[PDB]
Amino acid sequence: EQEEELDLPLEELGLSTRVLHSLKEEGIESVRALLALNLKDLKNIPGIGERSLEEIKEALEKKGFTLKE
Repeated sequence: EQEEELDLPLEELGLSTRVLHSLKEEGIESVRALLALNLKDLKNIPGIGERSLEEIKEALEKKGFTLKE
């Protein structure tokens, strides 16, 4: 299994480009960090917009983890 607890690099998750750069250099280069970004974190990033929240969700749709819903 390659997703028992979700642990991949966001830069590869394929999320919106705005995410790759921001999330990555935002101390977040994986879906685990993307998971830590609670509602007052993902939308807090000054480099995260709707085009980013969408892809992120898609990721939580592939793994189904919480911490951001």
